[PDB]
Amino acid sequence: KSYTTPKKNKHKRKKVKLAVLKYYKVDENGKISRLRRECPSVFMASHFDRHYCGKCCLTYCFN
RNA sequence: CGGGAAACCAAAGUCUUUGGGUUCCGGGGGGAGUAUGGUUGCAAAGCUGAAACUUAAAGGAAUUGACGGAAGGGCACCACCAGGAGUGGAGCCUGCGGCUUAAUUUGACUCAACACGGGAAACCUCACCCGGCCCGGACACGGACAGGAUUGACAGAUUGAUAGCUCUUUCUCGAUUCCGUGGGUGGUGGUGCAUGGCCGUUCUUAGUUGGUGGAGCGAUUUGUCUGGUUAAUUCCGAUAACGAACGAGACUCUGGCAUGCUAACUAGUUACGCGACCCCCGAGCGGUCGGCGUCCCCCAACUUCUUAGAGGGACAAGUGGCGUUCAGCCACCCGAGAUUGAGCAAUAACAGGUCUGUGAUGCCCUUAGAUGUCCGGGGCUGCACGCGCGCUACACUGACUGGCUCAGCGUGUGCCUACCCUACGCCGGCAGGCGCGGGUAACCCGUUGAACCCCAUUCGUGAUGGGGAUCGGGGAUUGCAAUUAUUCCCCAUGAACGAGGAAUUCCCAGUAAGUGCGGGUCAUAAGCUUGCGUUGAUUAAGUCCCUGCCCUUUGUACACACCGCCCGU
Repeated sequence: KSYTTPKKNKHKRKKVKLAVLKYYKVDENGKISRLRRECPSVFMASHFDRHYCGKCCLTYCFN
C-alpha cells in the first residue's frame, strides 16, 4: 500500500469550456467557417500531433 | 443445671436477676524487661524499672480450602515395574529465538507453544519495507451552475508500465460532479487486562448443588457415612435425616454372527443350463472330465458371498467355589461371556487463545502526503549459533535385477466460475504428448490385479553397490512471472553416519512395530496432518517406588493459598 509522504503531486487535469474559445468563425448567416478540423459526426481536431474523439474514438495518426 | 469468643468447664457455676471475706496483678502492639538510679551477689546474674520515637493493627477459638520431605484406603502407561519400538547422536524438510536486513510482519512460551493460526507465502494471500493509480468522501450546510462546473482518451518528455500520474490542456456523463464546515462509512490498525461467541486446560478422574429437617449465635455442617463392594457418591447396607436434580450409567454411531426374512442388469450371481465359442490343452483313441482370456436374452435357479432395512442376539444366564452370605468377585461347558473403539459430557473457574474468521462489537488510532483499497518488483526462505515435531539410514533377515500374486475408506466436470477423475490406440527411454471413448458415478476409471512380504541371479564385512546430502550440465510440465534453482526426469560428484552420553516420550491385542494407499491443503503438491488396509510379537493381568489424581483422619505462623510465608550479621 502507499505509505509514504512523497508523491510530489496527485490531482486532475481540470478541463474548462468556461473560457472564450471559438470553434467556428463569426460569418454571415448561412455560412459558417471552421477554424480547426471538426466533424459533423464534433471534436477531432489536432491535439498537438494526433487526432482522437470522445463520441467516436477514431485515432488518426498519419494524415 | 449453668457459664463462655469458642475449644472447654461440677468449675472456668451460683454474673446487668451484678455486693461471702481478702491478696497480687493487666490496659493495643513494638522501644523492653533496654538505659539510668537504688539494692543483693565472690562471678554469672536476680529484685525495683522509665521516656523519646515508631505502628493500624498485633493477638485467641472455630469453619471452608490450599499445602505437607504426615500417616490410612484406591485408581491412571499424558506414571513406574517387565518389555518393544523410538527421540537426543549424522544428513536433511518445516516451526522458534538471536544475529541481519528497507522489511527479514505478527500471535503463542511446562504439560496447556515451538509440522500450532488446515501458516506447504513466486504474484495474489500480505497485515512488513521501497514507488505509482483511486476516492467505491452517504447526506446537508454555502459557492462554483450558462464564455456553464466536472468524465476521460493516444501528445512528446516523463514514468518503471502505451497510469491524458503529472507536465500538459481538449473533450464530456453534463448539474449525479468540484472546494470548506459537520458526520467517517472504510481498515489483518492498538487493547483477548472492556467484551460476545467458539475452543483449551484445572480433570478423564468422579465429583456437584439446593428444598424441608437437626446441630452451632456464627462462618459452616449433616444428607455426601462406620463397612464390604465395584471402572464409578455404582450398590447393598449403616443412619438425625427425608424426599429429589446434575455428572456416571443410561443414549447415538461403529465392529463382530445370524445358511432365517422383503429384495435386487448399476451387485453377486456362477450353483446351473453347458444354449454356445477355443486350445489335444492332459489321465482320457474320444466323450464325461479341467479350463476358459470368453457370449448371451430373460421366456433360467436364486441370495451363501455384495449392499442395507426390520429383526434377532448377552442378561452374573447355566454350574462350582469365595462372600456379613446382600452388594458382588474368581473359574468353567455354552457362545458375540457380561470386555471394540469412539461421540456425548456436570459444579466453580483461568484476567488460558483468539478483536489476524466473521456486517458481532466498545473505546482509542487513522481516513486523502490514507493505518481504505488496486498495481509493480521484491521480503516472510537470509547464517558464526542453540533449539522442538519429523523422513532417511548406518546394512547380508540387506541392496541391485527378474518372476509372482493379494486390500479397504473415500474421491472425480460448468458452482456467485474455470477446470475434474481416466481407461484404450499410436509418438517418446523416461519425465511427457496427440486423436480420442466413457463418468454428476454399485454403471467406464476400478473384479481398484499397491507395497514390505513369496521364489531365483549379483554383490561378500570392505564408507562396499549401505547412505543418498552437495554441486555442474542437460529434458519436459502447470502458470501473467520459476532467477534466491515450483515440481518431475537424465547423466554425473558420492560427503556426514559403524546402532548413538546425560536425559526422555509412546504403547499392553489385530494394539506395538513395517510397508503401501486415500482425504486435506492443491492452477504447480507433499518428508505434514486427517483416515484405510495389509504383515504381524516379545512383556505384563500389578504396585504405589518416581511424576501426578479422588475420598477420609490429623497439622499450619499459608489465603494473588509452598511458585507460600519468614529469620539475623
